[PDB]
Order: sequence, then C-alpha cells, then structure tokens
Amino acid sequence: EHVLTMLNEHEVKFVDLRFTDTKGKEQHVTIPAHQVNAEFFEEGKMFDGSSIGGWKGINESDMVLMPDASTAVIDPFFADSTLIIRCDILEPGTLQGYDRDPRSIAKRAEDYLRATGIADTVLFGPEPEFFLFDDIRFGASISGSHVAIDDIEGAWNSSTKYEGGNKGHRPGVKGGYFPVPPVDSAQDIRSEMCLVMEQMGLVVEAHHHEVATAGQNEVATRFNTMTKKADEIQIYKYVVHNVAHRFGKTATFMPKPMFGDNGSGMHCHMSLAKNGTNLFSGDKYAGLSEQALYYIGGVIKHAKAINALANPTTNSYKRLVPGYEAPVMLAYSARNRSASIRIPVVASPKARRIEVRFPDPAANPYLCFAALLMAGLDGIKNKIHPGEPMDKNLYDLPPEEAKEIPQVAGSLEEALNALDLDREFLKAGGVFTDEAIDAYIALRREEDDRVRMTPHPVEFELYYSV
Amino acid sequence: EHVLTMLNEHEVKFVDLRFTDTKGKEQHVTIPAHQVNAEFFEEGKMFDGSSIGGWKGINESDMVLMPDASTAVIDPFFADSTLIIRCDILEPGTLQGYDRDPRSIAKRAEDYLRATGIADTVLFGPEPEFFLFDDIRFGASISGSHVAIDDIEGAWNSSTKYEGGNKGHRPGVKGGYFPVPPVDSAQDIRSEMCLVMEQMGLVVEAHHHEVATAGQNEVATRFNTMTKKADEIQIYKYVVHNVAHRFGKTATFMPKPMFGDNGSGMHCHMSLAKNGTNLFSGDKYAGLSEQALYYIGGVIKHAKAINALANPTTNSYKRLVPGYEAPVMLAYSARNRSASIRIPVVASPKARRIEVRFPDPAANPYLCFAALLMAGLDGIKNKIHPGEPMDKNLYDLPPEEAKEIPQVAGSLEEALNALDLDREFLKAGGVFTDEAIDAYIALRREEDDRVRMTPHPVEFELYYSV
Amino acid sequence: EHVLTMLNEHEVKFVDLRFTDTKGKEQHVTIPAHQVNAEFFEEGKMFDGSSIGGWKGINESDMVLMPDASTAVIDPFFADSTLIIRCDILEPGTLQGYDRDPRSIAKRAEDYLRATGIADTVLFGPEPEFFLFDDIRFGASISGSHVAIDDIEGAWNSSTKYEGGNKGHRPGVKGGYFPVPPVDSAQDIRSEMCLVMEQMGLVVEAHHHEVATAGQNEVATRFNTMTKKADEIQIYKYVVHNVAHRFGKTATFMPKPMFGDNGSGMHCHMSLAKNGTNLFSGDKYAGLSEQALYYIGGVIKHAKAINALANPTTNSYKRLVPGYEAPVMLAYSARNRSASIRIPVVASPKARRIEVRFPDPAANPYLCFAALLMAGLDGIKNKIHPGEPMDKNLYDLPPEEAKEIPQVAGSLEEALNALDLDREFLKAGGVFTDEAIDAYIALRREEDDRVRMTPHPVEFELYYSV
Repeated sequence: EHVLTMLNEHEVKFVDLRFTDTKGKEQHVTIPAHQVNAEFFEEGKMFDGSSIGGWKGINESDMVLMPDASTAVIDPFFADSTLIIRCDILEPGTLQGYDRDPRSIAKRAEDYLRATGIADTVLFGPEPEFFLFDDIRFGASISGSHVAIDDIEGAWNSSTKYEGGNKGHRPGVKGGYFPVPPVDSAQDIRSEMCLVMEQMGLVVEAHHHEVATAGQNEVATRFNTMTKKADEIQIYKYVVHNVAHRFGKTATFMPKPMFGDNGSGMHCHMSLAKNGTNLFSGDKYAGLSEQALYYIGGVIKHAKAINALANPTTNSYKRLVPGYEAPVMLAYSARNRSASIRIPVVASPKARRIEVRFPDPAANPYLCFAALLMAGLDGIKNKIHPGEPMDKNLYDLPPEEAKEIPQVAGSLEEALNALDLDREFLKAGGVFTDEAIDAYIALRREEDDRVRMTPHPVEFELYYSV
Repeated sequence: EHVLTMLNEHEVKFVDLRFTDTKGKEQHVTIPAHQVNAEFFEEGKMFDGSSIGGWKGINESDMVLMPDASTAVIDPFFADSTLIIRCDILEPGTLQGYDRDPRSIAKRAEDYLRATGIADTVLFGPEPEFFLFDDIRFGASISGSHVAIDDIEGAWNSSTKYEGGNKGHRPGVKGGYFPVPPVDSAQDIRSEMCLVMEQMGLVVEAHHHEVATAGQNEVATRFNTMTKKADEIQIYKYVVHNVAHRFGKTATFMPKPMFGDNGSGMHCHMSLAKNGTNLFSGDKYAGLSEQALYYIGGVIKHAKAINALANPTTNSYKRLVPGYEAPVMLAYSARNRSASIRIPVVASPKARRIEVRFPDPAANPYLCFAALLMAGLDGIKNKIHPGEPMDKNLYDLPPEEAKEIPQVAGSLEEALNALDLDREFLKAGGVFTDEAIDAYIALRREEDDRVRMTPHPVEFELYYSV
Repeated sequence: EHVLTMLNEHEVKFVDLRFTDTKGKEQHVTIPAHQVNAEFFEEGKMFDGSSIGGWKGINESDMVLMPDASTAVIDPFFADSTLIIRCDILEPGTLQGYDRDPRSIAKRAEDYLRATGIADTVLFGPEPEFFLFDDIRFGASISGSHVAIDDIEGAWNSSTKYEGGNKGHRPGVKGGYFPVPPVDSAQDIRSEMCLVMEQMGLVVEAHHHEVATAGQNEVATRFNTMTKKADEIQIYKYVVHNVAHRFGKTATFMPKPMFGDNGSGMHCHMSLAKNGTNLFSGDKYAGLSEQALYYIGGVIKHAKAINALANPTTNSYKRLVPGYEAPVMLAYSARNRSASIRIPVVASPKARRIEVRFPDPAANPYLCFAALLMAGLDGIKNKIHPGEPMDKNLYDLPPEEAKEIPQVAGSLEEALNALDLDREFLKAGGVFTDEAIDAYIALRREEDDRVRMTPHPVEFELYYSV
C-alpha cells in the first residue's frame, strides 16, 4: 500500500524491476506504473530464465519476478519518474525461491542463522573502494590486445599538453591519501554520490580520496543486516556508476586496474546479535566473545572457498599478491595489517566486531556475504579455534620459517577448486545447492580461461626475443 | 463527428492520411484540415494507384483513399498540429476494397473468421524487437559494396578513442540482457517510446534492452484484435523510428543486421474467442482446447508459405539458421525453446494461447497476421492434428535421425515458392486473390534477385585466391 | 635420370614439391636438391595428412608424397634455382593413391576410360579467364563487411584524380573486347604470362583482353590429355598469379567479382580418341559421332552434380544467372550461345569436339574434368540420347512455355545436394569413393554457410528502413 501511495506522491510513470545475476551484476526490466496492481505483488511477473548466464537451460525457461515491496525507491537519474523495486526470483507455481537466485540464497542464509539459534541477525559493514577515470580503452583480437587508462589525476599526465594548459596538481603514485583540492579533484563528485546514496536509503559515514593516483575514491556507508546490505551494495554501485557517468567520468569496481598502485578492496566488518545484544563482545582477546573467535576460525578454515565468491575474478589475484599491506595472511590481530582479519579496537562493547579484509568489490554481494556467514557458523557449530593472533609481521621478513602460515587462494582457479571440494559448509541448511555451486564455478572457469589462454602483453616483453 | 471535434479541440491544421503498401511500409499524404468535410468520410479522396509498387498497372491507375474515422490520432512529432487518419484503399465506384490492399485483406480475414462461425474475434500479441544505432552506412556499385554499423554500445567500441574520453560501460556480444545503466544506455529513450506509444493508443506492458550488443531493444505492448494490432504495429514502428531520430539515433527492424549476435524477431501470440470466452483453453496439453491444436496443426502445415509473409526478406533467413535458439523446428512445446511454437504456461484459462516464434519485424502486419489466421482456420476446418509435442532438443544433437522433422523455409525463394504452391488456404473466403499473391511474390523476387546476383564481401574472403 | 641431369644442368639448389588440395589449390613444400636420391623416387617423402582440409582425421595422419618425375620444371620466379616436381598423394605402405587426392582421382578416371575400352585418351581444352586488379580490399566482422575493387582500367576511375594526371583511356563497362592499347593496358603482361607459361611446358594459342572493364583478360592454351591439362591449369594459375604480382597487380580467378559486368568462365572443350582417331567425328549433327551425343546426354543428365565441382563457390552462381549470354540452358547447339554446350563448327573432322560452357576457373581441375568425363561415359554406357538441339533463344523470350527446359544448378547448395544424390556415375570404376564425395561436400557446405549466414550489404539497402 505504501508502494501504491509512492506511485501517486511522485507521479510515477514507470516501475523498474531489479535483480542480480550470479556474477553479481544488477539487472532490470521496466513496466508502466499502470501495470502495478494487486496481482503484481502476490504473483509477480513472468520472465525468461534461459536469458541470464548460468540459470535455467534448454527446457525450463520460465520463472517468476517477485517484487519485494520493502525495497521501493525512486530512481534519481531516469528522465521520467520511475520507481525501483528489487525482486526475488521464484520457481513458478511453487513460488519457492530459485536455487540459483543470489538474493534468495542470501535470505536462506539469514534464515538458517535464526534456525540454529546461534543469533537472530547478522551485521555487515562492507567498504567498497573504486576508481574514477576519464577514458578507458581496451580490446583483444587475434593480432594483439591492450588496455589504456586515463584520468586527469593520473600522475603520468604531469607531462601531458592540455588545450587550456596543464594545471598540474596531481596525486602522485600511492599519494592520494588526503591532499586537499585541487590535488584531490573529486570532492564535489564524492558528495553528490553521498547525497544520492542517502536519497536512496543508504546512510553515509564518510567519503574521501583513496591511495592510488588517477582517481581512487571511497564512500563509507553504515552497516546493515546482511541481505539489506547486499541490496545497498548494488545501489551503491549503481549510484557510483551513474553519478560518475553524469559527471563525465567512468567508474570501475575492478580490484586491480593498475600495476604499481593500490587495488580496490572491499573489507567486510561483521558481527552477530540476539535480542539487541552484541554476541561478539566478551572478555577474550581484544574484547571478543569466544563465539567471535570460532567465527574467525571458520572464516580461516574456509578462506580459499570464500575467495571464489569474495575475489571472483582473475584480476582479484593481482591485488592479493605478496605485497606488504596485502591482506593475504590468514590470521587475526588488532594491529598487524598483514593479517586478513583485523580486530577494530573500539570502546563500546556494542560495537565489537571483526574485519575480513581480502574481499574485493567485484564480489557478488549476496554470495560473498553468505559464504562469509556460513563459514563463520561452521566455525561456531564446530568450535573451530583460531589459534593465537599474529602480531609479528607480513609476508616479507618474516620469511624465517619460509613463513608458510595460512594464506588466501593465489589464483582464481585455486579458489574455484577450493569451493568445489570445500562445499559442505555452504550446503548446510540447504542454503547453497550443488547445482548452484557447480554452475557458478562453470561461469567463472570460462572467464578464467579467457585470461589463461590469451597472450599477455608482458609475455612479449619477457619472451619475444627468446 | 468525434473527428470533427478533435479538429477543434487540438486546433488541427492538417490531416495526415495513412496507409500501408504491399511490402508493409506505412505511406502518407497530407491535406489541410479545412479539406475535411462530410463528403470526405463517405466518398474518401482520389489518388494515383500506379505509384505504389505492385499495385495498379498501365491502365487502371485511379483509386480511393477511405478514411477510417476510428483511427484518428494526433501526430506527436510534426511541428504543426496534425491529425493522423488511417485509410483503406477501395476500388472506385464499387468502393469495395482493393484486392491488393493489405488492410482490406486483413479485414476480409477477420470477416471470414466470423463467417465460418469458428470464433468471433482473433487476438494478436506480436513482440517486435529492434536495434538503435548511431551510424549506418552502406552501398553497392560495380566496384564493390559494404555495410558499416556503429553505436555507442557496440562492443567493438571498447577500443575507440572519443573526443571526451571513452566511458566504456558497454554490453558485450550477446550480453545485453538487463545490465542496469550505464551499461544499458537506452532507458530514457525506451520510456519516451512508451509514453508516446500510449499517447497514440497503444498499451505498454514492458520495455527492456534485448540480448545483442549495440542497441537491441524491445517495447512490449498489449495484444488487440488482429487488424487493430497490425495498425498498432505500424504506429509502433513509426514511434520507434521517430523517437530514435529525435534522440540522434536511427532504428531498424531488419531481422539480422549483424552476424554473430542476436537477430530481431517478432513472436506472435494468438488465441481465438467467441462471446467473451477463450476458445483456446481446454483439458488437452498444457491447458489447450482441441481447437488450439488444430490451429497449431494448420500453422505447421502451411509454415513455409506463411514464411513468405512473416519473414519476407532474404535477411530474415540469416536469423533463421541452424542455431540453438533458432525458432526453426516446426513443433510445439511449453518448454523446448527450439520449437517455433511455444505454449505459454499461465494460470488463468482466460489467457491460454499459442506463441508462433519465427516471424520477424520486417513482416507486413496485415499480411503476416492474416496468413497466420488462415493457416490456423484451415487447420481447424480440416482437423489437422499436430502430432505430439517436442520436449527433447533443438537442431544440434538431436542430429540422431539426422533430425529431419518439420522446418521453416531456409531461404526467401523457397518460402515464395511454397506460397505459390500452397496458396489455397489463403484464397479461402476470397481473402487473398491469385493476383494479389502473384504480385507480392513478384515484388519479393526482385528483391531476392538483388541479393542473389550481387557479389558478397565474404565471397572474396572465401574465393579471391581461388 | 632426366631429373637428376636437370639438377646439374640448371645448378638447382631446391626442389619444390607440389600438389593440390580438395578445393583445388596448389600446395607446396621444399627440400634441398641434395635430398633427392634414388629412394626419393621409389618411396617418396612422408608428410602430415591431418594438415590439409578434408583429408585424414584424428588417427591416421601420415601419408606419402610421391614425386612424378614426368612433371619436372624449373620455377621462373624463385630467387634461387629450384625445380618443381608435382606429386601424387599415396596411402603409406600400400602406396595406392589416396581416395581424397584429386590427382589420383583424375588418374583413376583416365584409367577407367581405357578399361571400358570406350576410348584410350580424353582431350581437355579449358579456357580459364581472369581479372587483373591494382587493389583488392575486403573484410567482415560483427559490425559490417565490405569489398572494394580497384584497377587503373576500371571505368569508375574516369573521374579519379591521379598524381601525374588521369590519362583516361579506359575500357567502359562490357567494353573490353579488343580496343588496342592504350585502352588495353595489359599487352606486355599478357605476353610475359605467355612466354613464362611456355617456359613451363604449356603451349599458347592466343591472348587477349576480355569483355569486362577493370582488367579481365585471357590466355588461351592448347588442349592436352585430361590429367596433364589439370596440371597445366595449376601452372597456368600459378604463372598468372605470380606474373601479376611481379607487375604490381593482383589476379583473381573468382567467377564473378563484379555485379554489372562479365564474370570469368572456364569453358571446357572435350573429345575422345582411340588409336589416333577422333571418336567424336561422324555423320550426325554438326559433324558429330553418336558417341559424342551420348556423351552430351551424360553431361546434361548429371549437370547439377557436375556443377558442384565445376562451379564450387557461391560466387559461381552470381555468374550463372538468368542473363542473356548466361551458359545456363542444358542443351547443345552450334550457334545458340544460350546453350551451355556449344558445338564448334570446324572443317577437319580431326578437330570435332564439344564445348561445355558453364564451368568457372574456381573449379578444381582434377575433380571438374573427372566429373565431366564420368558423366560423359555414363551417357555412353547407357546410350543417353540428347534429344534435339536448341537453336531458338536463351532464357528471356523464349519465356513462352515458361521455358522450363533443363538448367544448371541455381545455387551451390542445390549443386551439392545433386552431387549427393546423383553420385553413382562418379563411383563407377571406383574413381570417386563415398567418403571423398561426402568430405568434399562438407568442405563446401561450410563455405556456403558463411555466405548464407553473414548479412549482405544489399540487405541494408533493401531492408534497413523496413
């Protein structure tokens, strides 16, 4: 009913139905507002399943788009007044919730949480970073391939001739952390993104330029319950992509667009709760509950499999490389930023939580968050102890005992394989089905293949004169 | 009278008289509003027949334009207020309805339906798809020929240098199914098309980007009675073409503009009715009446001849090729999307119908719809049983029994020849005359010849070094 | 031994081993002269079969290259002295003669001729025509396709600006038949081709410019026994291609490179003989033997199947179109140049023969000639009477009885299908195996598909605004 009044209040002409595919990309279809009736909400609208990658095959194409009336929000970019309504994908007749629908999967995972009685709500606070460029060009054909990035902030443009003169105040390599404008050219744009994000229901905590030259930026938003947060991530990306477009830029959430400067990560802060109390505060290490520790143990035990969802691109592994600040060591600490799991030191026990650092923004919200949870729960159910916190150092020196302690997957294939083998913790509660998992893996292997099979420019530098 | 009041209400300065030629192209002529009087409606206006392709020859040029007052609608693009009035082409004196007038032919077919008493109204719900480009160039002369397509969405432009930078968020090949903007660059335009379509009497159900890269799009409209729907198709195309033009684009309803990506089809949903009840619902397969099955049998029996009207271009056959999703297998099913006849699975028996998938948007509304009907009726009158539904697979593997089951025509010539031989079902009720059919065939053979006789670029690749 | 002396006489450094693939394209591999020993001639050299299209598959790759010492001839273009030796492809161990080797097939056919005792030698006098251009450009990708032809003789260049001025004496469209230079710009080149052809063993009868503008030309060579003539065709093409290249031109034997002007044909004059007497001279029509007539009957009966070898490209059918001089009517005559079979009127009965006009230069020598023979023999063995000679007119007016008399295939697919069904006459004597035929058909269907599936530039002209 709230929806039917929003239609009149904003004189809506269209309703934009949205959903996410397996890869994590928001999709949409539009219907005139006059097509929204009572039926619409109880039985949804029909659409072809076979069209989305990794979904229904040759025989069972048709499926249901079920509008979730709680998600109604006005689109701030479209020319004609239109209302966005996120939808779940349900199996026809049964109206159950498609095994391969990432939002259904995430909901199932929140259900299973309540069911085990371990807690009643999961809290996710992801920190996606991104880049804002002016020009992005790439291609690949039989005779070669290339990628060219360009932005007014790129340090390389210190020598570029410009029509009205080079005004040259640019962030150097790894020198983007906070120079005030004009070095930072994105203040106005970061704020528009903030205002718009809030007009769309998100709550912004801060915004700032990130480390890399050439437009790395970040908008920090307040956490929320798992599934609602993944929804927020989708909106977040949408706002970022579109505000950038409107400003004459182009944004990307790729994890490592440039060799030699910062990649973009999506740290995930998590904590559990029951009847308003934070199940993660306690007397153990850094203010943690023993539940938190088991959770951590779970995440560490299933890290490589989580990688397949939290770092789902070959590019993801160009960020997760033996570097200093590389969040690749499977350990926890409240200081050592070598550890992929940081423990925020905060006063109020109400805010005690863990920060899993290896995820990147390419990750499917839904599936990434879900896999993080399930690993945590399995860590609890099986009281998987974390061991002791690493407070020493990262991957380089150490190099004492060859420092072969836990680490995240080193390639996408490896992560996919881990997901293959270590799938039980995900199938728990019937959240993830084998079919879903196998389909996801197949989609990504096809991507992994393109990169493995196509000659790399660097290979010419290294081997043309062989 | 309603017309004469619309003239005053909108301060109309002109009346744009419209009609369609044999090929399916809407035509027009304009007269000042002050030329609209009582006479106009009862006796129409005179015009030269010999000017339209495939119409009157050397001796009998003059014919009548009969305004159909029910079709009055304001043109939303012209600068000066003008009212559009669709017209039928009548033989002078007799005022009968020209044998070769596609609208008259379609009306005759609706009449014959009522006459046989099989039903009192036919329902058509076509789904024309189309492409929106930025640049289209082509030519052919003695020294060569070419065609060049270009659009900001084309995947090939991932490498193109642009004045203000390449913002690069483009739908990859076969990757247009629903990425939200900015990947989908046509939201605003699809909605203007919707709003305008509705201002012109159409009822829109949905709009979305289609599968192909480079601007394939679709506006779904509500079905209507056969002849009124063909009228709607013409308006639909008009709106699409002109809104595109106003937005700096160029739209085409060609069936296969690009090799390697989706073509554009025009699926046709059909059903019959009498005194408000759906003659297609029943206890037989998937909720069908035995009448529906005979109809299907008719369509299948006369498929190749229908092709000559539903796929009237050589280009049409570049879409209908042994592909996976190619709607080329003459069979029905509620799932197998290899079958050119899908049976929508819907709850309300009031909405039971069949979907003939092989038609393309190049088809003349009128003649295509009519041929579909006549084939259906002949399927009924002669209780032509469908056989059993194909629920196995498409054209490739199968490949067991060489899988030579029914198929649609494989070339325009073949389709024209089928139409030649299998014309009886069309002549039924005096709907289609031999002269009309022979004239249509002659028009298309001339087109078929251009393509058969002109060297193809690929022939050089294949045989220049022979 | 003659070969071993040619090696010393010309101080040969290399031996270029040549052969032809199924499509008809000459192939080669080179070995130092010092690799030529006694063994070489008796056991040949080994090579990978799987590399040539339509040959050995996954398991049986290796085959034998058997040098035919009778074919030794010096290459007139290579920089270092090299001797060309044509080779047959033999099955290893058995040393039989590969079923799919076109030269072996042609030899088998000459054998079968002698075996039936019908005659002891077959005489072939083909007349391949060709084009000489300056620039040829073409391509096809997802966004389009094109072909651009250019030559200093092209009539279209009457308006072109040239660096040193346009000297403008060019052959107009269809106006190339014999204007003396400078209109004819290829006298010097046609003669070099002649001299070189003769240095390579061919005997030249004449050379002249052909009908089409833009460099159509022809070098007429003396007939020879079937297999030796096909060898000559290969050499002929080689000389043409390479002399053109050396003169800064580019030659093509494609049958119809331009719409609107002459295509290139390869008329085939044939006759049979026994113990020096011409089995084709007689008292019947135009000086023919009844044997000749049965031969003609055979050719006419199996025309469509022969087409698959004599007109093996989709392009071939752009030459064979209802035109005036189009050699498409399956009939004979000594005058009517509408007839695909002309009977040369000559005095000496020693020179009596038939001229089958529909072949084009794209045809595989071997397979085309062989198919022509086998059809002729089957015409004899089964005394297939020709019927009466057509002396009336071609395809247009006539148009009396709709003039549906015999005609050659109208498309490649049709020809391939005919070859499929009408294969018996080819399998006779074990000359053609089913496997060979099926493989050939598969190679060409793949080619036919490219053309059928790729949008044609003309389709845009005809249907973009549909």
